[PDB]
Amino acid sequence: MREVVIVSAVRTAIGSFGGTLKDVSAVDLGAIVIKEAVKRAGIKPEQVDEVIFGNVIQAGVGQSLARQSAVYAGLPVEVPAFTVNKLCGSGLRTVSLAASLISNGDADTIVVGGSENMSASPYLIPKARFGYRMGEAKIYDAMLHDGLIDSFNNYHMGITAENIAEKWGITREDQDKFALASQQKAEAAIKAGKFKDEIVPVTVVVFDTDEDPRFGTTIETLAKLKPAFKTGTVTAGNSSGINDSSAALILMSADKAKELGVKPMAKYVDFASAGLDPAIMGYGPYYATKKVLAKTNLTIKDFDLIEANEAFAAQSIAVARDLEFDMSKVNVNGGAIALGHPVGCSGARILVTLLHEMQKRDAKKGLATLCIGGGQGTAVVVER
Amino acid sequence: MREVVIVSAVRTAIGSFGGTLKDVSAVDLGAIVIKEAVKRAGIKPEQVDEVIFGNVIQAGVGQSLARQSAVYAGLPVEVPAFTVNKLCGSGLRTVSLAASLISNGDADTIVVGGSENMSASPYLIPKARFGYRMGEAKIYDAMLHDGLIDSFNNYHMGITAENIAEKWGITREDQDKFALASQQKAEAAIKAGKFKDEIVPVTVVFDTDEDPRFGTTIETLAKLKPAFKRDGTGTVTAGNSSGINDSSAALILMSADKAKELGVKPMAKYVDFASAGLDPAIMGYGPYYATKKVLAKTNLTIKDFDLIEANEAFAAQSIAVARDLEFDMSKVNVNGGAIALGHPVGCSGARILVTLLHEMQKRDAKKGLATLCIGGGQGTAVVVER
Amino acid sequence: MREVVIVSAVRTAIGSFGGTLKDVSAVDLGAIVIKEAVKRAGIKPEQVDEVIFGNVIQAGVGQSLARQSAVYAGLPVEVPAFTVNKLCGSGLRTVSLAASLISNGDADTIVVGGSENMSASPYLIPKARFGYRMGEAKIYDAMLHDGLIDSFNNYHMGITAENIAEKWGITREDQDKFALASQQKAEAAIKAGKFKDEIVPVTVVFDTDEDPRFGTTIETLAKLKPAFKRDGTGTVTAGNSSGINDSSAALILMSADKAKELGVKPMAKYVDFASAGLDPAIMGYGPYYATKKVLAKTNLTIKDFDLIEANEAFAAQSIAVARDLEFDMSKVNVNGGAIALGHPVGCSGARILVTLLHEMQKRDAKKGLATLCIGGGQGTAVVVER
Amino acid sequence: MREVVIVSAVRTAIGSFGGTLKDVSAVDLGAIVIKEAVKRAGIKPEQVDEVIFGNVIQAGVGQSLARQSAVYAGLPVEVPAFTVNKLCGSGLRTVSLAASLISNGDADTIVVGGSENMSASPYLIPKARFGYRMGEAKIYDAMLHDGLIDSFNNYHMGITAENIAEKWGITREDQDKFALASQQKAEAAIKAGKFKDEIVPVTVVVFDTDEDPRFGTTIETLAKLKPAFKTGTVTAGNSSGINDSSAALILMSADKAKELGVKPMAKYVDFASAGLDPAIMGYGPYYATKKVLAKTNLTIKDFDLIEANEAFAAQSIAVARDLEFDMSKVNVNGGAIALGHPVGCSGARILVTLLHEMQKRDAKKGLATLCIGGGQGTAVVVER
Repeated sequence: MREVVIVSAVRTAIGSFGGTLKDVSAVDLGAIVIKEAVKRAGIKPEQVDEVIFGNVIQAGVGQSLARQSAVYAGLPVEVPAFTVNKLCGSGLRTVSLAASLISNGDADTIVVGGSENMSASPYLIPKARFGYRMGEAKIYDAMLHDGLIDSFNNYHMGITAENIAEKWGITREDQDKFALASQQKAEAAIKAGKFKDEIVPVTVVVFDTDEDPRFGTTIETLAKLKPAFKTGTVTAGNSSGINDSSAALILMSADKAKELGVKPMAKYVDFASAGLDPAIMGYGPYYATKKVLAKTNLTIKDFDLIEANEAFAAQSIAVARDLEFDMSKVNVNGGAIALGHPVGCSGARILVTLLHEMQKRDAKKGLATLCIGGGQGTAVVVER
Repeated sequence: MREVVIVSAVRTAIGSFGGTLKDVSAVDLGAIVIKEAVKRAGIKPEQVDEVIFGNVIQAGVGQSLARQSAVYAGLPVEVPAFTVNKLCGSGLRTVSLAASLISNGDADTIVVGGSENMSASPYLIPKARFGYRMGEAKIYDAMLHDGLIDSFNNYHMGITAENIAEKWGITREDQDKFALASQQKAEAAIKAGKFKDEIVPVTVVFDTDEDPRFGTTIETLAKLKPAFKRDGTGTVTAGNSSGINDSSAALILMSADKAKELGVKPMAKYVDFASAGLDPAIMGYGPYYATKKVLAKTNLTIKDFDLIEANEAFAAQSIAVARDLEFDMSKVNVNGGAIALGHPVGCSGARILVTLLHEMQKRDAKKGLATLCIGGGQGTAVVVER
Repeated sequence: MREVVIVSAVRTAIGSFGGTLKDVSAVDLGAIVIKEAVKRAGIKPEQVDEVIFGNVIQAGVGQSLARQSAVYAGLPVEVPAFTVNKLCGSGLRTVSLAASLISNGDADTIVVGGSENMSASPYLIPKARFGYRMGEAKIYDAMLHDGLIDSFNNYHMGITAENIAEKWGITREDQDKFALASQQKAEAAIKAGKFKDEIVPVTVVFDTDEDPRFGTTIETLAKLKPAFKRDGTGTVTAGNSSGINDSSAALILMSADKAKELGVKPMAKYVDFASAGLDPAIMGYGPYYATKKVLAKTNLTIKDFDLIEANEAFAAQSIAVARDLEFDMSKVNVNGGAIALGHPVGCSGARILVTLLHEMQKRDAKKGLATLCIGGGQGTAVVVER
Repeated sequence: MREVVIVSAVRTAIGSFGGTLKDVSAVDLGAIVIKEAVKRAGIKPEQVDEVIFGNVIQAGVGQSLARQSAVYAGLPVEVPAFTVNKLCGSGLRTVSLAASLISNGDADTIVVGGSENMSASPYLIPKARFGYRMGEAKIYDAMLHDGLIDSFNNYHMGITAENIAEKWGITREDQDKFALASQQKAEAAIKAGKFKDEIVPVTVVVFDTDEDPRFGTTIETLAKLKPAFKTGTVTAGNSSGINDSSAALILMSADKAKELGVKPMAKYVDFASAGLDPAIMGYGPYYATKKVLAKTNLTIKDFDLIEANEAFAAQSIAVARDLEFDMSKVNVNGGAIALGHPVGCSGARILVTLLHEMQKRDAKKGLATLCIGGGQGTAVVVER
């Protein structure tokens, strides 16, 4: 093995569904963050060995996004690239993969991250090729069909949250209280400038501020909302949204960062992925996190900051209780309920957020983890 | 770093465009080969640590194919999985990635491969969400738009074959002759039983590659019309291109340590890989750069390979590559290649490796190369050794 | 008021669903029959004063079919035209309308008829304009949505046939026996050359009705499964319903005065018409009301007709009608009906009239009735006389 | 022959494209005006003998609109109905047809008119049935494909106006001056309440006022606009719009109006239709009007009011010059440039407008005429 470091990390502000980044392609969002990450690391484009990038709703983006974003970022055509799809886990799995390839000597410098434009995703017509012959037929929303709908059970991932709420005893009030605190933390962090260092502006009008948060959210406001997916408890107010954004990081061997005089943001320690019953996919962080702790001989007390993606309050609460998070150190600047869940990006997005806040607080150790549609979880530990 | 071995390798026969596997989903084809791969390895399902699988035209297959296929194959829900898209390279990149992960200690046993159902791929309506407002618009073929059309130049990958025929001076006749040999070798290989070991039956009982055109003659090929250009300048035809096809393939890589512990007799040792980028406009030449690079990593030359699988996307790109890497053509695609057999994009990279390993065993061959060009301007390669 | 005569009558043979005319547009089929109708009348094109033509599934045919067909048929651009949509009734309503116009002095010579290409009809995307925003949606078959599904009940017109089989107590066996006779008579009529005079060839050389199922037996019909209900309650099948079909038909009506002036020998005199509405849920019974009404206008009874064409949309509705109007069945659909020949919706009403006039001439018959049921809950009828 | 009278006439306000009537089906608009026309004539529903109704973009309205609108209007199911498609001429051709049927003794009472919702029209996928096999394909806008595009020449009807502008020497300035006067007349008529008697409200918010007119239009505003269809001169400012609306009238034999004590609004005199070269379809009113004058032994001087549909300024100007209209008596309350052109309705719409203004002015004779896509024109003369 060899030591791996993270040398730069950047993200766009997160667009709302049908919002300010609705007409900026996933490809273009990826290009902006790849270019900017290279700039921030102070290396040459030619120094990148590979690009590994998340993208989940691939329908209609054209050939393999990673390759497109790399070239339009201005990396040489000589740089090879591939696209990862681990659903919600995509952006964060690019990180661990890269660290493994560098550790094993297969590369020195890899650009990682993820891009998703859920707004711009198309509809699908399954039998346009050989025809329907007779009778009405269904067109599908690619973002749901290839993303947010569990393919095994053919229900929304919202139902997986209700399953967890039921099975873990998580009340509507608890869910809404969790949501409120995400909105509160997010509004305070935005106005306090916490995200200024990590965000690259996009000109569409200069878009530089996360727009999904609902400032002034109250417990009463949340309480009014109707369950969105079914007896229900999971609403659009206590669930992440549908969003458009990208994020990029650069991993390097400690060897090559030294040679080039590149100052690392943090050390990559390790990762873990786990599968579990699709019907409770939201609990996957439990298994992932446990595994990475057994690999690293660590404990939850050893983390100064935790980014745990907030797909749904119900799943986040279940995770937090069973890993026994200290919630003072979780998602300190807000989480996905407020900020958004651009599926193929989020995993990298939360790592970008973690790293910059780790710097501001001079934290030692850090955990990023999130649930994955179809029944998975993945986690990464960093240290400074 | 640790040694990595290949313990099993299996594929479906390759369906034609709108042919016998047109209604078996990419997901189901993947399950079949993942299932059989595990069975052939003599391993329990719970032994698998991860599934890394290729799938290029992902429109309408549902959530990430790798996880769906792994679960429908009977692998425990505890096994994590993800889907790789390096276009035509996908299936072979799953192999090199898994090797790096096992070598780095991040796993002991990984299922890899790829599945593509090009026939079942949908059309797309880009502005159905917020509306077209007024006037005509276009719906797109997912297989072309997300696969076989170069997204930088917005022309078909067949034009890249044309760009290469122009710059390397590869005539229509040279292309047709390469295509005839590919058809001849596939016919003899099929009739000689060469594919019987590696193919797993699919009851729709489909067990024979159906895209080959038995009795192909040079005159046959000369009658066909340029498929991508017309206007006089064309040389690439349906007869000297790979087809559009539906198939899956799977392999199991394992640390040498874990193999020995379990008493699994490996098929072969994984040696190394390389990937390279180049000008998208001549993407077909990617094997050259990828092969030169893996050769340098392994300290081998082309003479060292008993058997070579170089994927036949287009005769025009395969000829440029063979010339510039100075292949001994008697050792290349000995059982026929994609012109004859087909090019199920996300599967092919794994497919050619299963074909290579089986021929290597038949021949007691010592060293093997699998390489292929990649839409967008890339190439990847893997060396194996027995 | 003035006398109106029919001077020419012609149809294409009837194409099957996805059959030989599937790629000849409704517009082109209309041009063919309008062309030949004029030629058969021995009239110059410039003699035509108006074209009134039927077309039901208008989605994607372009601007108003009547005008397109009239111009492509070589009629002067000066000839005005419009398209009638009374669903299944359309082609026959063009006839009665033109008669009223000529009788009222608003024209001397009118081309009438209908054209339907059901095979070539498109699908619809209702919210493509302003967008679906989120989630699954439906695309609709134009032929069902704008034709064969009752828009008030949103069930298929086949259910209306089921409603009638229930209320009139018409068994599956009665339906199958009516269907067998229709298949028998069409086979004999075709082989006897009965359709040779009225049919105009279309080179795609299509000149023979292709929907009939020669050698139909009662056992054949009994094997088929209910097409519209299932759940046990079904009796209406593909074998005892009309099909989905593609064809055109045209006729030329003229004042008796203008006919004599020009020396045009008429085929027949137009007598009168009636149209009626009823409960959409039993739309198939519309002929009863329409026929009772035209009988009252003309002071005739059913016994007075030598020949009857009652369109066979569904055996179930045709049996109810025949019973309640007390038809002499030996005089009905003597050359077979729509179960055998097909139901190209916007054409059929004209089609059955061309078939009637030709048989009337063969038989030197004196009086004739053409009637058919209409989706939405209507019926229309026309009496003619030689 | 027998005398025919018009006993009632009514229309909805005309919706803008994507405007207030975008989600009120053509069927429903037809039902509102049929019901209201019956009410205004003071007859029973059972007294209607037949419904003949215009509808041009039929794609996706379901089975034959005339029949649907009749039943949902509350006319007995016993009433027979059929739908006419003479493109732009549809609504007015229903009138003449009906008068012929009544004159000939085939009916006593016919409801006529037209309904078009252009907004709600769908897109078309030609080969969904037997499939596209491979490669991109086109979806079509039904309103253009089955309506506003000349099927012979495969160009917009806008090009037919440019053809006329070129061939008749009609300048951009002349076109824009014509447009301005339509807007001016329309704004004045609306604010003056001229349309209050003829409009039936629709609750969607009570919609009762034509919304397409652009109040405050200036010659300078028009002059700024860019040609819309090609050297060009025809803009969206000097062309009718795309619109949603319905209109209904009731024709009766003089015999039956007498029997029932129904007070007629006017006498139907006669009509004419004409075909001409599709490429100059806008000039069809010339031929139509000439023919109806030869039938009625009348002259343009004999009309106290003229409604000449304003498809395009260029065609309207050409028509007006060659028939030598006195433009003081044409479209006195504004025309389609301001008000809109709901294709299947317009022909009936202009007759509704004509009749009510004929009443207000106590005019004796009246002409309604309009051009028809695909190369036609149609005209009707009424008298009080």
